[PDB]
Amino acid sequence: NDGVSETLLAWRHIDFWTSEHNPDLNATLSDPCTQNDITHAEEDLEVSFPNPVKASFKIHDGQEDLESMTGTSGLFYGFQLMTLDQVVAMTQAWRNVAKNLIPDQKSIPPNAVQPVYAHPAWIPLITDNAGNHIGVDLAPGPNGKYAQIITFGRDFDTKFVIAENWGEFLLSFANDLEAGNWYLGELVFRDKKSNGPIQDYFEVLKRRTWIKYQLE
Amino acid sequence: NDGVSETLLAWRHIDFWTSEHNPDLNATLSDPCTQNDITHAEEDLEVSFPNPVKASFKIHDGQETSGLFYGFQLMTLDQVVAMTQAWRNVAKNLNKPDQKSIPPNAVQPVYAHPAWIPLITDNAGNHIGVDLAPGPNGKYAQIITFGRDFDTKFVIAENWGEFLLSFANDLEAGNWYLVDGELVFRDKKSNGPIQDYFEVLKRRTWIKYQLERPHR
Repeated sequence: NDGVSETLLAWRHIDFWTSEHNPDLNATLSDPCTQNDITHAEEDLEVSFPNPVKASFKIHDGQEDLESMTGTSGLFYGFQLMTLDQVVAMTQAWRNVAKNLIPDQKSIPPNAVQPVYAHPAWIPLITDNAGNHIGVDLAPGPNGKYAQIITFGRDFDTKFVIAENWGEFLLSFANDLEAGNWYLGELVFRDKKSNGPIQDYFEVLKRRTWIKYQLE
Repeated sequence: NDGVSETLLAWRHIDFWTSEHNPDLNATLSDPCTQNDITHAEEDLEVSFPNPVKASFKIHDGQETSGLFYGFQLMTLDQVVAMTQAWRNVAKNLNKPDQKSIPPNAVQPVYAHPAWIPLITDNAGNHIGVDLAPGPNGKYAQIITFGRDFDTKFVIAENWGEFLLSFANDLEAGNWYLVDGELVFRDKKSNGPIQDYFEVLKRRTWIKYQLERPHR
């Protein structure tokens, strides 16, 4: 019960959705990582990927738009799914930061995520290419869960748990797409049923995390 | 490089030492765990034991007890499972005195964490154990002190193997007194008095942190 099912189901919906509504974006989804790619990454980082994360990699090794010039277009409402290469390189980058070590580091829910700027076991899987990430937390706080999905990086003094595992994360993104929570071209988020304004996907995830903690 | 060698060598020294100098103590060292036992414990706790810890358990499933580690008892697998569950409930009660770490940021600054697996007890609420959720300047499966009188937590070894070996070296160095008797620690070379082994471990951690400080 790791979220492997959810990862596979999610990718089926996202593969279909992009092909129907945004072929240019579909085309950026890379071919599978092989087991060797993954094993080499696990040996470099001395880390064991959670099963739903490996499952996701064996469907797409991130996103890539070589012939573009305007920048790669992020799948998650502008934020880019990182290649395994980028994952390895960025994790190492963050480890350096962690060795080298302003404001108060906090967590929502409280005590779910370590109250620190950088941790070696925070594996970035998505980037805004501006220092911020979604990824997987392999060293939770005392009221967190192993391999929970968190926001972290340069503008996340407060870290948010946005999903129990990578599978649930992928699935909730796919549900946003199927509900029509988007506009376009480049993909952005809007709440369709409320006729809401365009919103940054991080702000959406943060509001949802805050709501869900409060009533629970 | 996990510390398995060290745990096997350590148990050889401790098995032979107790049979020579305290047979009553030797007699308390239980038979090996079986792999199923460990597998069931892992399933119960949803945790993967480090290799040197599993190796230790496949030599002695704890103690039947006057405590092996200068009065502190090696826990049976069942005691490990039950005590981890106990600390886990405490951690749930606390999501409804300043916690610190030496070295700083090596151990999460909290009273209780689900991923702190106790392996030794003073039978008074304190433990040595393995930390499967280190702070940012900690190491996975580092060995820590924690418990009711450990507002400050100490990293006392890199892995369970190195911990067992440093205990075996204390024995071989003659750093012991018997009060048949009960085993307590004294520094032989200094002709010092009897000391609580935890005060010794803490002191050693503090010394080693200070001497390594200069290097960057």
